[PDB]
Amino acid sequence: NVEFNDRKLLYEEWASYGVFYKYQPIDLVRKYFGEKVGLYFAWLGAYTQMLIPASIVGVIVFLYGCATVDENIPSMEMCDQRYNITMCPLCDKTCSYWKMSSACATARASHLFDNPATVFFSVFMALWAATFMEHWKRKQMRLNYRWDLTGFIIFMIAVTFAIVLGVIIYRISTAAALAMNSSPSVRSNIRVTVTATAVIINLVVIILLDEVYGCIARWLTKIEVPKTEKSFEERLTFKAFLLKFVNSYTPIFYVAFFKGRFVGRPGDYVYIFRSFRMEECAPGGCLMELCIQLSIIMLGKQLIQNNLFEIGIPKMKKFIRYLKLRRRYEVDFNLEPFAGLTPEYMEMIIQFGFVTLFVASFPLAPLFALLNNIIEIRLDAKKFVTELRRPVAIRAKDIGIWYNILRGVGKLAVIINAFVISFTSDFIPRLVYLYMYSQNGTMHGFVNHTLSSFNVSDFQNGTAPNDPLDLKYDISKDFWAVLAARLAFVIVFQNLVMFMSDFVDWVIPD
Amino acid sequence: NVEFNDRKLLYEEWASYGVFYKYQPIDLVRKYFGEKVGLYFAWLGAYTQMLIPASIVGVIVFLYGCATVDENIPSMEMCDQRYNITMCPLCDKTCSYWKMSSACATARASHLFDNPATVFFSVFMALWAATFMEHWKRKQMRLNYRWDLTGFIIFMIAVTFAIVLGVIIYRISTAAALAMNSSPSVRSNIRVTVTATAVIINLVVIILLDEVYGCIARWLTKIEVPKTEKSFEERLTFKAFLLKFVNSYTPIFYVAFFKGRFVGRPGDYVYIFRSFRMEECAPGGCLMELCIQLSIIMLGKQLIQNNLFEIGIPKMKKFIRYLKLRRRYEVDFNLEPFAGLTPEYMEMIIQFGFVTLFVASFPLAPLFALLNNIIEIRLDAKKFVTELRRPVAIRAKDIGIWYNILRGVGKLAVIINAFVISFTSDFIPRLVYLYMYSQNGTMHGFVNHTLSSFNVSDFQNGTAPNDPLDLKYDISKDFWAVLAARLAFVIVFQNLVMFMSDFVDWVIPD
Ligand SMILES: [Ca+2]
Ligand SMILES: [Ca+2]
Ligand SMILES: [Ca+2]
Ligand SMILES: [Ca+2]
Repeated sequence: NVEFNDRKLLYEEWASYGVFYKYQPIDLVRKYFGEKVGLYFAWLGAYTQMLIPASIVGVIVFLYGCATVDENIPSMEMCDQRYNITMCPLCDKTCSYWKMSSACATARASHLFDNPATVFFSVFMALWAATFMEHWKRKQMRLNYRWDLTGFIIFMIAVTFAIVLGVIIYRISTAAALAMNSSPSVRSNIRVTVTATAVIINLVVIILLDEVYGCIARWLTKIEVPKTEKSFEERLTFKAFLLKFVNSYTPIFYVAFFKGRFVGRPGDYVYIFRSFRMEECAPGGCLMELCIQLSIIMLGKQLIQNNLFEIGIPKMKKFIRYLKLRRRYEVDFNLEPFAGLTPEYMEMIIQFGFVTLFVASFPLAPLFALLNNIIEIRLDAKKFVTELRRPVAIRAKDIGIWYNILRGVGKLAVIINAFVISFTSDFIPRLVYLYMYSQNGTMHGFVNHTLSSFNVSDFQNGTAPNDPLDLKYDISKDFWAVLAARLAFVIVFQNLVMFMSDFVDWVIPD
Repeated sequence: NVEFNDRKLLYEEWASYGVFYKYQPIDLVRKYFGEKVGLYFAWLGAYTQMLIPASIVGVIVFLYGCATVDENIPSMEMCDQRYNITMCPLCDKTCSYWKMSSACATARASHLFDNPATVFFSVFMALWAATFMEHWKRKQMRLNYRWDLTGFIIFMIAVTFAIVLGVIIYRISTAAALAMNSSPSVRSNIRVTVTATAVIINLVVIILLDEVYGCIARWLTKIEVPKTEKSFEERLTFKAFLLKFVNSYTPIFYVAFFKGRFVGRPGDYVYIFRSFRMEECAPGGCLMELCIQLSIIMLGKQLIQNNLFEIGIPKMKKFIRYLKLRRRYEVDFNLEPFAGLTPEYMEMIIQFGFVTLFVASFPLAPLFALLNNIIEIRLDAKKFVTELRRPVAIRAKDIGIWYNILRGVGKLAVIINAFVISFTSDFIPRLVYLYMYSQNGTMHGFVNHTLSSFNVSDFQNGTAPNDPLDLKYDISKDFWAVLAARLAFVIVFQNLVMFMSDFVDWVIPD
């Protein structure tokens, strides 16, 4: 019914602004596009429906930490005046009050969720991800039943990856190049949109850099010469992912663990509380999650930015054919062949890496990924009727070639956030005990404000340099206190979660 | 050929003291006993052949640490005079020289292997175990090919386990009951055979306690009423193991981590170096591995002690029938039906738990398990011809019901020893750095003898109480130094090994 299959997909697949408002059609795609193309959406369909429960919990989190501080303002004023020492050696009557508590307005949306909301939420995602991956494993068996009733050389890349890990250099350059663009020496508007430049300065850059590799790995496999032609994508995707994986997440890891650390600068409290970009960004504090929130914020939303290119790039090629034009398959000769399925999943799993891996930075991470998918489903299936004049109807099944690859990213989901979730909200649940050991417990966690902050910082240059207090040398050893505690979490976390996650694919897959 | 099948198994299966001296027969059992009974031995066959390479490495270890100290005596005299302070506050002119270095003769076979030999060897076993489990996974496919060419309610147990974990109490009782038996207040002969009493006092006890559960879980499943009759053993074995698992390994965990720790006793160096069983076992030191070596030593060898009961218990029932006797299947009416396959594997996996789980205490652990198997194979198959007059010839395949269960124990193999391998040989590889930081490295690890030992002990009551030195309160914080390091190992270990082990079932199973 091409008068219908078009229009039924023309008309039951052009919601294109939000939901269809009716349902989600699957089986009919299985008749028109075959098995493979349809089995994409049936995955992309399940990927959305599972975000909803976890997405909503995000809004339940923001409402938590906000309303956990919106009503009795518990950790605002005590938190709005812990930074007000942060520039004391910097004041010295000269440049005294510039940004001492400037972190406060920036400290809120971080310092609002950490212990109860973030440290919780990751445990649901990892438990969720196993729920998801276990769910799809079975739901794939369902549609597998319907069709099953109706089925009648290597070291060269190792140098290439090390090439990619030099991309950290590339982020640093334009990060150093924020000065030549606007140079905002302010607190209200200069903090945000200063880094957001180099982000958008850079986050554009990876985009053009992305399809570079697609011509790279495509030929870089040809040196391998895979015997079975069908297994070419295996050596293709498996190469194509790892490239694009570390191509994308790498800046975040630089802004996740490495940026704050690795800070060697002598000179004590006389010499520390000023030496920071020549005192024009934040003499008080960094609050790296803000940089970590933001840079994911774009990447969560830049999946919409580049999204229009998915419709814009193909229609833009019409300018080429139309230009040659003035300067039933008859008209069908003037549209690109499909040749594009792995980019379809590939857009998703680079999205899936954000939902699960970096999930203790901001809990709303599922939510932005849910907004795109409603567009992502509606854009793509649009692109199959609107564009892609030649469906192959390959009519294979069994998406497992990705099922490991998506599942593997689930396997990373526990270590990474574990360090994220450990090294940012674990001064507090043990700093109850150094200071408030006598009669000050969980109702007295608002006591370590000036005490824990009386020193240089909280990080590696936070506890070591305390010698001129009383006399690095004789005092950097309380550093060993927490750095066991940070560690002690992970050995508690990944073991439980990897076991708790072991529940889900233990009774549910059967 | 019953005139041959008997005699061929009568004669090619009564080596019964050592090897057959010829070969190992498998396929013929597959003809006589069928598929199931034979597929046991084909497992038990592979379980031995894989111990040999790992067994030998054990002897290569003892030879290592011994000959690493047998020739230049490196860590004997320096180690024979670290304990010679251990009773200094205990001497005080009254009861001075009793057992100050008594640990020395006991310290040798422990303090001989630790850093290079033990910390190595576990990495091979875990890598070995995955090699084994990966090997059998494929070798099972081999014999699977031959036969495949020729195939033409729950919370109640949770209370029961908690009942079992009270068995730690049971070990403590007769452990307290060593005084009423001989009471050896000596160092040469009193140290060993004092604990060995309560071991043999207890290690007998679990034996009679074992088959108690077999009547327990057998009925305790009947309340479940499994629908499929064949899946009864599943709810049977899976219950039967976990009971017998924690029934056996539990004393070791008490003597592994919990015994040394949990020691709260105030009074400083004036009050510490004596208060130990009223000063009659070892005022110097514990060296818990000795207790840990010994109690495994019996259990490695008690698989031979109870072994003769496997032949002794059945023939002992002949005293009952013969007594009624004087006080071709004709004579066949007077022998017990088989009804015993799960105990067959069950003897093994309780053995396998010792090879892999507790493998950093003494590396020879595979070796004692290899001596039994040559007897275990020859005893059992003897028991099928000699006894068990009624073979069923069930003629199923596919041992996977245990393949998880044996593999699961492999999964525990990495955490447990990791703490064993961490909390016993990791003062040393970082105690190079507190004391010998200037010009004393790996060639100067013999410098921390008196220094690291100058304090109370090395354990939790080893570093905290140092206040009367200079002034628990002000000094228990170097405790945080190593206790990060102990932790830092595990988060390094189980991740690598679980990945390194991930290699083996990644190219080899295919
Ligand atoms: Ca996108
Ligand atoms: Ca797309
Ligand atoms: Ca035995
Ligand atoms: Ca036996």
